[PDB]
Amino acid sequence: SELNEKLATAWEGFTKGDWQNEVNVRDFIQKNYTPYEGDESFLAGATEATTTLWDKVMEGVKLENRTHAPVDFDTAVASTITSHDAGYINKQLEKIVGLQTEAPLKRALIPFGGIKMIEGSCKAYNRELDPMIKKIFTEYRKTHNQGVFDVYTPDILRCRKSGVLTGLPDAYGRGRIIGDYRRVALYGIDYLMKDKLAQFTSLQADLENGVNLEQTIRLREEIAEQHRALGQMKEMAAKYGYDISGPATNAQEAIQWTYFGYLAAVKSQNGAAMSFGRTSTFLDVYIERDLKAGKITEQEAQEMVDHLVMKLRMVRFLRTPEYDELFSGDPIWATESIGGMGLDGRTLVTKNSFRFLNTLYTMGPSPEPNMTILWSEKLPLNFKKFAAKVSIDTSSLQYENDDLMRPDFNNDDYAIACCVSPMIVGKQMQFFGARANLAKTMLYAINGGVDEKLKMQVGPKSEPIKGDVLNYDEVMERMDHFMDWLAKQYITALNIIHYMHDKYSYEASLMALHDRDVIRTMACGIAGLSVAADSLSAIKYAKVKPIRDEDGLAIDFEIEGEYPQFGNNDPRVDDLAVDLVERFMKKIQKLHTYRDAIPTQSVLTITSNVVYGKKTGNTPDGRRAGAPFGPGANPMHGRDQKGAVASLTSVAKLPFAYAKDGISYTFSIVPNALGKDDEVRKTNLAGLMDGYFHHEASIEGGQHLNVNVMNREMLLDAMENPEKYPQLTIRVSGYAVRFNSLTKEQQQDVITRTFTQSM
Amino acid sequence: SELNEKLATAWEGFTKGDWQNEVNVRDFIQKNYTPYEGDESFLAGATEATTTLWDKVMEGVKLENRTHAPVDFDTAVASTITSHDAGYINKQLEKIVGLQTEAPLKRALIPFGGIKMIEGSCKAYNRELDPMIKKIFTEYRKTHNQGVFDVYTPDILRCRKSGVLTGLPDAYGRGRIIGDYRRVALYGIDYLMKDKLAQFTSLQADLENGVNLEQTIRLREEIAEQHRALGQMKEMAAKYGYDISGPATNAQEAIQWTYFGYLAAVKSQNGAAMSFGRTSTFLDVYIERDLKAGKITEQEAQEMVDHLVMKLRMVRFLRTPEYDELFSGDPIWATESIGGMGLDGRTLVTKNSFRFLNTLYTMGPSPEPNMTILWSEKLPLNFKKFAAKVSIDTSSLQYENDDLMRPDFNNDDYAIACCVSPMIVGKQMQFFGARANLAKTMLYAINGGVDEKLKMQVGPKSEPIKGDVLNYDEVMERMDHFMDWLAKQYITALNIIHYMHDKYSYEASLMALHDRDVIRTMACGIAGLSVAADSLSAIKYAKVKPIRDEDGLAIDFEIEGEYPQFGNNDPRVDDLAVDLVERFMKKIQKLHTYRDAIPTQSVLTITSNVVYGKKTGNTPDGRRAGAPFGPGANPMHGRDQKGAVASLTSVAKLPFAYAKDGISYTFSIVPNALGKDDEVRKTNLAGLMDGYFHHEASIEGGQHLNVNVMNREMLLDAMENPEKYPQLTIRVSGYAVRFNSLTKEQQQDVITRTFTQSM
Ligand SMILES: CC(C)(COP(=O)(O)OP(=O)(O)OC[C@H]1O[C@@H](n2cnc3c(N)ncnc32)[C@H](O)[C@@H]1OP(=O)(O)O)[C@@H](O)C(=O)NCCC(=O)NCCS
Ligand SMILES: CC(C)(COP(=O)(O)OP(=O)(O)OC[C@H]1O[C@@H](n2cnc3c(N)ncnc32)[C@H](O)[C@@H]1OP(=O)(O)O)[C@@H](O)C(=O)NCCC(=O)NCCS
Ligand SMILES: OC[C@H](O)[C@@H](O)CO
Ligand SMILES: OC[C@H](O)[C@@H](O)CO
Ligand SMILES: OC[C@H](O)[C@@H](O)CO
Ligand SMILES: OC[C@H](O)[C@@H](O)CO
Ligand SMILES: [Mg+2]
Ligand SMILES: [Mg+2]
Ligand code: NA
Ligand code: NA
Ligand code: NA
Ligand code: NA
Ligand code: NA
Ligand code: NA
Ligand code: NA
Ligand code: NA
Ligand code: NA
Ligand code: NA
Ligand code: NA
Ligand code: NA
Ligand code: NA
Ligand code: NA
Repeated sequence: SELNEKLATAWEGFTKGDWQNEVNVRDFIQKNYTPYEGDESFLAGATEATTTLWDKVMEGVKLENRTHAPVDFDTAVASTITSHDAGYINKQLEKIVGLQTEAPLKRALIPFGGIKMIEGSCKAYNRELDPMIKKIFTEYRKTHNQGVFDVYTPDILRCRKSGVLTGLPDAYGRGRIIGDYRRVALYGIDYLMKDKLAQFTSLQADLENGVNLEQTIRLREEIAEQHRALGQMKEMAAKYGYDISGPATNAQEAIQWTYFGYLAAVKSQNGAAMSFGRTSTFLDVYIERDLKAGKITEQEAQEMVDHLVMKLRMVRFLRTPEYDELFSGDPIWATESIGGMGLDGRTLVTKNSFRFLNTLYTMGPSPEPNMTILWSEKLPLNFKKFAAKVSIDTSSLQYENDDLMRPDFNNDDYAIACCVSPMIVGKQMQFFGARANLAKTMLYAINGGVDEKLKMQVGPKSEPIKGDVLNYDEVMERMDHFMDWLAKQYITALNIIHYMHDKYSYEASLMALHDRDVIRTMACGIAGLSVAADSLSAIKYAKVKPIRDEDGLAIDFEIEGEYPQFGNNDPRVDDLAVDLVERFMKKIQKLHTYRDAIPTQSVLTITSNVVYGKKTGNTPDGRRAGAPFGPGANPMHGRDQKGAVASLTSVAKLPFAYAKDGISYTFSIVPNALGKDDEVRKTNLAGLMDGYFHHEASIEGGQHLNVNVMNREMLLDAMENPEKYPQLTIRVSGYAVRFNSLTKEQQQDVITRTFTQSM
Repeated sequence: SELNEKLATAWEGFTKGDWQNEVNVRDFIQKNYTPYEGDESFLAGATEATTTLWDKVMEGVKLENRTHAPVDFDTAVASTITSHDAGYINKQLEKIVGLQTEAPLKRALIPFGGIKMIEGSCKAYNRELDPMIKKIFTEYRKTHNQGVFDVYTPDILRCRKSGVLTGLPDAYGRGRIIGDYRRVALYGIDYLMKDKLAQFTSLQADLENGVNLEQTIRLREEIAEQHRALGQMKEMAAKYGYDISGPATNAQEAIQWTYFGYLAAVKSQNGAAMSFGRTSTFLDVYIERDLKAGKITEQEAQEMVDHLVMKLRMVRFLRTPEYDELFSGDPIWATESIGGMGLDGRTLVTKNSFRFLNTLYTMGPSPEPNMTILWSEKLPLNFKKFAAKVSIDTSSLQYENDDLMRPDFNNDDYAIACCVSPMIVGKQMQFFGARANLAKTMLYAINGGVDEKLKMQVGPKSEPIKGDVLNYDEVMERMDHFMDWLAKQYITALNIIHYMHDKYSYEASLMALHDRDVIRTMACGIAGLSVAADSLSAIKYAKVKPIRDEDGLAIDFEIEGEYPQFGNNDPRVDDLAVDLVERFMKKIQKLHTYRDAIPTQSVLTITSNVVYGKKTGNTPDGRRAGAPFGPGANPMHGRDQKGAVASLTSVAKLPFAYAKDGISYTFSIVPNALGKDDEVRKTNLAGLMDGYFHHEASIEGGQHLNVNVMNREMLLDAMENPEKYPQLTIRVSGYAVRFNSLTKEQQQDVITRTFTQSM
């Protein structure tokens, strides 16, 4: 109720409002950002410092890719916000500083999540774990991983082993949390700590009055931990020579302060996805002020952005080989949401929207940060074309439907976590649930719950379907039965996981940058959607004959006649896919969840398409045992054969209404199919996306689109001569990877996917 | 469903029943023990080994008493069930083995409960804490103490500071848990582990079905921890050369196995009271079998009992000087419940009941174990007289009302935790709550919530009582108001404490020896009952004039006229005390509690009578500022002046019905007042207790009685010449202490208490 000297100086010239009296970043942005409708002509190139710095770091990246292992990692230090000393690439050149450990790309040990995983990584990468670390996290501090395995059921373990429910967050950080790092820059740490003490105190009455007693005690302790984490953030920044007690006073500080908030997160937690948020336009407010004051030049502004983004290209976590199979390409998902439109109709695109995209030119293509364009048919044409140009040149961007999500939330300050999962910044988070194998679940329906590979009873004992010809109605009725069972086992596993993650690895530093009460969804994913839909289609429109072994188990199938396949705008099969999405959503919706997190669904797989595919036998659609499923909501490899419009249309039909956690689609088109020359390609790509994302009362539109503009021949050359493509980046599931960071098996998945040859 | 070879051999000759098919220790006792109605004539004396062993240990005890500090303690090892190597007094002589650390009386560090307390002890006793221990329990493993202080309210902190609610379990183990250690001997560890896996599995349906989701996950993890603790118990015993996977096969093993169960508890938890249970009669089953088989002699049987009891005299915990003021005399409360009657009318007194009492002769008087006689008017006269004789000779026993408690529980296998708090063994526990200052609460009523010493607003702001003469009705109405406030702050503090103790120091090894579902009570204690009652009496029957300072604060009082004081069988004041007990019980009964633990109350103080007394100013009864309150439910020092029958009658009036956690009374009578000679004293003491404990439909009877038979002159001699009384033991609050273990201030409290001079 009285802004001190620190706030005064930092906020000079800013338009006043609620944001000055309470934590309200959206209000600050709305009252202060400058919409930009111009083009990319104002952009500056890289400075010598930026190039010197990145070229050096790329040598570490090349090492990671050729060895498929970390450059280095700790074996005796438990990482915390303050554990490591300041680390640099070259202190004399960096404009934005901060590394997870004391050296670039050196990975930390984050033991609160589990000790067995660390032991696994040490063994896999030939390093010796310090016995003290093992002792502490086995006998003194229990871990998330052990808490989960102490409470799991034999049933869940069988599902994990058989490949029907595998890769859940029981052995790595859950992630899917985006603290509002912008708060550090806007308010400074002290202001945020005072606000947290007020939130803590606001719970005293309920505590004393016995209102939701356990929930109140839990939340009060969580807020105390958040407050403590904020204090540690100041100590961390001080190691780098910065005092962040007060708000950032200029562009360099706003960028640095925001990054420090994120740095505390990645020093303390190892969530699968550690997304950055929606920061580019927020940061433009500070950049614009300094530019107009003549304090910095445009090239200096681009340099600060380059150094921040460079640090986001350097986030690393020690993972096991098992994790590497589920989440390939050394992903981080430092996702940044760019542009979009405000509820008031103004565009939220700023010059900084262009500066972030420009990092793909100043420092070349890179898979991280995961730059995500919030697309609207109303975006400035200049921006639509520049983003299209950047996709054509680098294949490093993804696009999501702002015309769909902004109205769904009635909010213009939501960001994307990981790949396609939206959340209002600082007010919402997801309880990550990885994804379930829907394709194997169908086989279980046909085989009475017996696994086709292990020949073990995994699902409930049921009568296997008899006959020489499968009947759609019968198969679907049994499938519906096993989806009920799948939903219950899935939610039960997630209930245990998130109870334990809250208990043993509560993300204090990230939650410290959220409101007191955060909305939580229980995000359930489904893998193999197109395999399941196409399998039902073959059964329904063709004659599928089961090939059984001496036990009556259907281990293969023979199909007589053609059948419609997902991705060709044929309602006969597309309707089946839509139905599966709706059906599973309704089943998880009926189950009780931990902390009453609202169940949501995503059609997303990351590399579980390969992992589940390896553990799944021959399916009714004709897919061979061991073969990968499509990534996310994609049609199966090479089955979408009618062109871009047709496949984009099939995918857009999937209902975001029943998959609020997101629907991932990876679209790859050859340059000449997209257009005859550069200008036409930009226009055509922007046009294709406007059509795909088109939204009106009666048309939902697609939700997400990864865009690769490349010739398959070029990838083949890269597979043979990796040294020639050190920064080659490709979109693969709702995020990007450097092509060279993948294993050969994962590259084979990618190269055999659909390369669209026509509109 | 099929007893293996191990059970067969161990249970040969035992009468069969449910106990062989499920964990049911009571059933085993009922079907196998031998009631003993004879006298003490069969008792054997100490062996040379016993005397050699105890004489050596007493040198360590003398050292503890003269230095008022530990003989030694760990500074770099975090204690767990398996952390320490085997330790001995003299391995060649011990028949029952096991020590907490590697050396007799060396105290451990049990950090899960809090690190600041350990730092405090290191500083107080001039030892240096290993920096690694401090680091681990500050940054990696959060402690119970820090969890509590992170969630406390400013109000609770003010109450702690002012002395109205101080000494609660926020800085030491809560205790008040008695695992059924007899289970280890009866079933062996493997059987108990299989039973725990079955309990764990029985919760799967509720987990999957979303029934009380969080409670189910919590309990499943607790059972997993219990199972793990049982496994560790086997490793611990193996360090001593014993395989306890199977049930005990003879008397020595039954005693050893039972003790190992208890040893795991005191190696892993530092609860204020770590009581032993109700084991003497259970152990007699094994002793009797070996005696009849000619396997052991009576002297060998007494020797095994002596060595077990000797180990119970050696339990130690590292405490802070602050703890020492609240719980004086280096207490452990290794309470053992002896005798009693069964629901079927048979006495549960056995020859072993006599052997346990005999340890006070074989190894002399000792404050631990805290031997507690479950008294019944129907006990064999031979036992009544021997117990009376033991009290006359050693003042080391306490007595509790079996005719009251057995029918209340409708159970004959309940034990006493700490001093006077009953629980059905293996089925019930208490959430310890220490005690509240009822006397200071009365001053707050008179002073508008302002503390009479700190001159700070602690209670809610209220109008201080005006006038030159206090009026009972007005004072009582305000007091009732502040008791409401006291109850709410008290229960709120305990709710936080037990939520945090369950989270950060769950007593796995003790809970592993309980049924799946344990009944929990929230035990609230009240200190200063007689001060409050006498204050109301003075106000009601005399003329009490407040002496106020320049602020209107009543800092002293002048009383004109006599008034009845508690402890003289005068209903005018005794009724006031009864009312206060009922009144507070009804107020705590209305509040929500953590885990729905049933609120109960005890009139018990331990040394809080001295601590609260030091922090309480002059009271209306005439007590001077800083003076100690009476211990437990005792009349104030020297106010009970009408003889034993009169004071015993006043105390017996206090309603156990509203104080189910117990009512403590410390009775000290001079030898010649008790009787002219030994035989008459025994008869008279037994007679006094029969009268005090007399129970019928319309008469509840007293609940507890500490009995000291000594001349005050002897204590004065001991205060001057401590070297002359190395084993002198005295009952002081519901437990005993070696007189020399007390500080001078605590000795002054004891010596100025009432020494009854007549019947
Ligand atoms: C440090 C804290 C306890 C307040 O300290 P304070 O102003 O010095 O409080 P008090 O004056 O009441 O003293 C605390 C007492 O508890 C004792 N104590 C025991 N364990 C303790 C612990 N873990 N932390 C702090 N004090 C502790 C102190 O030594 C002191 O004893 P004393 O009165 O004999 O000297 C602070 O954690 C607090 O206010 N906690 C309440 C909950 C809270 O604010 N949580 C953070 C919300 S964002
Ligand atoms: C050890 C335990 C997991 C079962 O082990 P198991 O019979 O070998 O189980 P599975 O065959 O399903 O294998 C467990 C899998 O989880 C992995 N794992 C990851 N973290 C683990 C952890 N903390 N503990 C055990 N396994 C772990 C194992 O490496 C293995 O992976 P894999 O299939 O690729 O080899 C046991 O803790 C258990 O049954 N837990 C369920 C709950 C329970 O019984 N609690 C105790 C009740 S008293
Ligand atoms: O630890 C690095 C991973 O093993 C590699 O797959 C990253 O591309
Ligand atoms: O060894 C028992 C501990 O509680 C372990 O389970 C966690 O540290
Ligand atoms: O640590 C020992 C205690 O300080 C002493 O009071 C015991 O009598
Ligand atoms: O170890 C417990 C601490 O509070 C930790 O969570 C932050 O430093
Ligand atoms: Mg295993
Ligand atoms: Mg303090
Ligand atoms: Na390079
Ligand atoms: Na940290
Ligand atoms: Na809770
Ligand atoms: Na942490
Ligand atoms: Na729901
Ligand atoms: Na749609
Ligand atoms: Na088009
Ligand atoms: Na001695
Ligand atoms: Na232990
Ligand atoms: Na719970
Ligand atoms: Na423990
Ligand atoms: Na109640
Ligand atoms: Na009574
Ligand atoms: Na008598």
